Amino acid sequence: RFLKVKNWETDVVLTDTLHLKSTLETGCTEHICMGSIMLPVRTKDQLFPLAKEFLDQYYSSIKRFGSKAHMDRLEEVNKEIESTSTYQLKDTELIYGAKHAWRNASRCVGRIQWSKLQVFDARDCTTAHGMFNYICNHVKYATNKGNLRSAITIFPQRTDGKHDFRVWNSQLIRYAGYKQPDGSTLGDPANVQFTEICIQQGWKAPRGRFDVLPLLLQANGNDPELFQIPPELVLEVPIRHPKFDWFKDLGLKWYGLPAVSNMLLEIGGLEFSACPFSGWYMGTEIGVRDYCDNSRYNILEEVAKKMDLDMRKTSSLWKDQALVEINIAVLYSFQSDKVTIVDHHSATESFIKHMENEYRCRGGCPADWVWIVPPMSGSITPVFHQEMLNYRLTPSFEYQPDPWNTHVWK
Amino acid sequence: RFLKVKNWETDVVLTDTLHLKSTLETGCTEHICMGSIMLPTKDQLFPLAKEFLDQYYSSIKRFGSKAHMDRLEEVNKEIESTSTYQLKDTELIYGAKHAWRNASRCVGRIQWSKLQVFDARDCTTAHGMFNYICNHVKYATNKGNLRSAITIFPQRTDGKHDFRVWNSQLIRYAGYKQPDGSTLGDPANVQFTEICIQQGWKAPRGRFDVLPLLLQANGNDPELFQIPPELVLEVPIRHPKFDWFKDLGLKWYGLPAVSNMLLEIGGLEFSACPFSGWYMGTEIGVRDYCDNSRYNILEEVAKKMDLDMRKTSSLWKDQALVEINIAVLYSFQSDKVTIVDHHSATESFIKHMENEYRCRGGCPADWVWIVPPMSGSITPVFHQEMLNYRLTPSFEYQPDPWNTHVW
Ligand code: HEM
Ligand code: HEM
Ligand SMILES: C[C@H](O)[C@H](O)[C@H]1CNc2nc(N)[nH]c(=O)c2N1
Ligand SMILES: C[C@H](O)[C@H](O)[C@H]1CNc2nc(N)[nH]c(=O)c2N1
Ligand SMILES: O=[N+]([O-])c1cccc2c(Br)n[nH]c12
Ligand SMILES: O=[N+]([O-])c1cccc2c(Br)n[nH]c12
Ligand SMILES: [Zn+2]
Repeated sequence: RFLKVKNWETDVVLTDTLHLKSTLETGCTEHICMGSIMLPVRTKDQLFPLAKEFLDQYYSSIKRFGSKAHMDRLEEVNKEIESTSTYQLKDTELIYGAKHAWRNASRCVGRIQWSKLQVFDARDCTTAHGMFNYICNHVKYATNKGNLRSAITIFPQRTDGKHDFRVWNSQLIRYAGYKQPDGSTLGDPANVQFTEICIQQGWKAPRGRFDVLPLLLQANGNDPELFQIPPELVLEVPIRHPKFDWFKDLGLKWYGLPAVSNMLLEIGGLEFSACPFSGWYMGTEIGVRDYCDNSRYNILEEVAKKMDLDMRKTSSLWKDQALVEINIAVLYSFQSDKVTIVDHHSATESFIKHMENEYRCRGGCPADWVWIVPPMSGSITPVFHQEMLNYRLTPSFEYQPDPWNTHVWK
Repeated sequence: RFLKVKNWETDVVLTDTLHLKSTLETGCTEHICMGSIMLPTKDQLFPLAKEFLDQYYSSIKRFGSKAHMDRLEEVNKEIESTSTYQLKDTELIYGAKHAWRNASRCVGRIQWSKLQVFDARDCTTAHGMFNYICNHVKYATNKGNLRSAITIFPQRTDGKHDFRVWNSQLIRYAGYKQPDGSTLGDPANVQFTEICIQQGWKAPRGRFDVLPLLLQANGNDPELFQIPPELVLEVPIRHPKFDWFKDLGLKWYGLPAVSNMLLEIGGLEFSACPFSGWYMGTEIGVRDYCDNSRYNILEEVAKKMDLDMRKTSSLWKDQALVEINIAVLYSFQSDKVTIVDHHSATESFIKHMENEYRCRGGCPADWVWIVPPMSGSITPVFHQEMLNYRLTPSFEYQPDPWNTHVW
């Protein structure tokens, strides 16, 4: 089989063979497409085959397929699984898997960087405090004074699912949200539920607008614990506008390190419930989503009022106009403070390049158009005119239930 | 089974039961999503007809009745005899209105029922088609107060007597390749602009030249016609704050009329069914004017605004885009021609969805196409989860006539 993909702006066509290896479901039938849907304890019998294909790929990548190191490893694993039920990965395998989980992330436009990832082996960690130390080093190394570096910390893999390691925060660094009795919201509405759990666990919230949330870390299945990330480790950028001198008076600022922490990393059947991972922001995620989604800091009205725009009738595009300035500002502020960041034009052009290379490299590049195209100026970026095939490959990063909806408290 | 759809901006969850009645395939599989891919007999005809007639009667509260059953037999026998059949007027109107209703890629379906249907089934010639099309263009333009419309020429018979409108739209600008290697006018039509030339049309080699209609009837060779200029409502694009805009010398037409699609109703295929409504601002502002392969005016527009085009991070393309789309919506309103912006259009669609889910059990929607090509996440339709599936009656793509005609 072969599947064709065309770019309606360069007439450039590509052939995908990689999709043949995709096993998992996508949520789509031959009769229904759920492409725009958000979210459409493994037995011994299930584990080995998964371990096998993984180790087969690993070895193939290092050009040692069928070798002696290859077979002995398969025999070693098969045996270990039979007696211990599970199995531990070698460092080189963990490193290989992590990079590939990233490489297979169909919703990630910054994948050109997949190969350059710093993997921290946190499998010897045993307590929440231990996790705090590990996280702190991840944040420090990754931030690098503004010159960001990719990185991921991998904590202990799941055993019986009763002893999971989990990072309760969705991102290692994030602002608190507090619902006021008057119905309004202070801070980031997206984090209100979590902000609550934190206060209910002992966090003394400053009750401000940009309060860096505390980490709630869960080790070996025990109750989660609170910790405050060293302020001197949390790099932040105050947002001002290049020409709008009233912008600085909006009181806005954002953190520099985006590090998702609620996903699950699957490598060769093994599940890693806690695997925080960071890279570096694309302007629009802060500029259009965090600042402008109606359900976030929703700053359009106030940025428009001060821009003195005709907010009488939407056909004036006061919202579109304000959005560009706001994004102008997020990018300008980061550049001025020498903190890594990429704009949607650069990131998307690079992605097309990475994408093409990946077709002539491994016969495909699973991509989710809905998530790849930016939340603004979509059609003036190259990814918009790009056809994409979306399929699941392992290793992978998956969503998982929020830890508070399942955890059995002691 | 039973699928639910959530809006992540309002948390509203709707339940879809309509997809169960899905016929054609989507191109996807459990193994691969093709969401972003632009395009993935007597025994055959009667079942298709029955399904349609069934829906029709169910819609008029006469499901099963004698009328229902009678007509069902009438058609059955007709197909048995004439190897095909003809739709009563009421079924045609319903069929067309419902093909629109089922257009998963159209954001303006909230207007689905308010569609004027012109029955051009008795047409026999290209001149006849011009007369029909002309009346269609004048009725829908209505001096700027646009009205939705569709004209349906004779349905297919043996496939060698196909009625077709070679233009992709009843009204579009010509595109010409210049000595240089560049392109004058609209690149999207360069080819067709050539076929019109190879056929006789005297191309004025201008930036915005209104192409001629190339009409085909009963499988014959296509003929050329010039839509009465008095019937082609155009708008010069000026900016509400940049008096230098006019100097860009831009103008677009007011009537969006897709004409290269094929309408299927109850098994029957109407290969010539031009339909029109009114423009959503972004279609012209961002796609027609800014798309790299179209007019690609961004570089010049930026200049004139005197902004740093040295680094992409200045968002000068973004900057220009907004102003260019301001100018489009601005001009249309000032000349009192109907037009809708991406903000109102999408808000309207959401409501339409809320109605369709309770009044029909769902609404087939293609996210990739519904989300406007600018300010996507600030329009409500961005956070709206969608379910795409194909339903008939429907509008489908079909091969360009020049790539399949026997002259
Ligand atoms: C180098 C900087 C990087 C950039 C600029 C980049 C950019 C992005 C963006 C814009 C998204 C969509 C964000 C959203 O709307 O929520 C995304 C998604 C994602 N990225 Fe990256 N990324 C980078 C690094 C990483 C790293 C290091 C990994 C993993 C090791 C990764 C894995 C993913 C995953 C799994 C998602 C989807 C998350 C979800 O399903 O919600 N990205 N990335
Ligand atoms: C009344 C105003 C209407 C508005 C504002 C509207 C708007 C839209 C938009 C924005 C698209 C995507 C355009 C593109 O990117 O090419 C579209 C596509 C479409 N619309 Fe509408 N529409 C309207 C009326 C109609 C009518 C009257 C019909 C049919 C009776 C219709 C049938 C369709 C179809 C089939 C498509 C998809 C065609 C394709 O795949 O290229 N629309 N519409
Ligand atoms: C409903 C729809 O799936 C949802 O709004 C998606 C669309 N595309 C997205 N794309 C990115 N990058 N991030 C998001 O959160 C979303 N949300
Ligand atoms: C490749 C991709 O399918 C293609 O660029 C689509 C995306 N969404 C679109 N949406 C609309 N409304 N119109 C288009 O022409 C497209 N092009
Ligand atoms: O840049 N982003 O917009 C963005 C969003 C979500 C996750 C990440 C990571 Br990990 N790096 N950058 C990201
Ligand atoms: O508004 N649009 O962008 C648009 C595009 C393509 C076709 C139509 C029709 Br018919 N009405 N509006 C349309
Ligand atoms: Zn799909």
